[PDB]
Amino acid sequence: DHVSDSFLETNVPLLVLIEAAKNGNEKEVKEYAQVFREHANKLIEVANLACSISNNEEGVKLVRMSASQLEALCPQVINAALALAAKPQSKLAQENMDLFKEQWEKQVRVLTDAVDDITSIDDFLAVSENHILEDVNKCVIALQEKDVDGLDRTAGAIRGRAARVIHVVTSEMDNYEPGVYTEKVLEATKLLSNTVMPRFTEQVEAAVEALSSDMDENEFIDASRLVYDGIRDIRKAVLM
Repeated sequence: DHVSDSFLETNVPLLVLIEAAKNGNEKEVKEYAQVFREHANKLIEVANLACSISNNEEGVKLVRMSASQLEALCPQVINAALALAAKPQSKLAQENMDLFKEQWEKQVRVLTDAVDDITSIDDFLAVSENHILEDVNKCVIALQEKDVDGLDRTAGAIRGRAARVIHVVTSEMDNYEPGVYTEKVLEATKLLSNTVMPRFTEQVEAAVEALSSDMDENEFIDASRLVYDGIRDIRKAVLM
């Protein structure tokens, strides 16, 4: 491997590219467009290596796709810049730039987390901690905005990732010689699957119950935060 999120996640070349084009600096635009591209290719090559050594079928598919969409978008982004550099004034040109910027940053993020999910268990558990806590914050928020859809989909994304964590780690422990280490990891996963997730789902269904009908907000927040704690406990246990 030998790569950091720092390299994978950066949109710096993009941002800087957009800055040039923003002020008709045709010179640097062609300079930055080249760094952008070079960065994207390396990102795609790194992603390619991650796959070869990986056994995860679905995990690789995700990386492949995410990597493809980056190839397709790249040219579109550079060109969209040249369209702005030539007409920094063109309101149309500006909009396209940002829209492309969003599309690009979302895929770069998808790619980072995807590559990380197949790099190693700690990486996978680290990504799992971020998505979970972020999904938890969204849930809490969706609940407060009585956004049943948000709550429902977000709580679903949480259950899916936690179930994925539970399977990947329990499965992982199967490769080790049973001991204090492994038993402590399994204790932590069973805590999540047998006690914490159920109560969480219990909270969600009830929240989606009231809302779509004629509750304790702090209860939900506690139940949800607990899902994050069980994930962190699993990760820590696995780091022993």
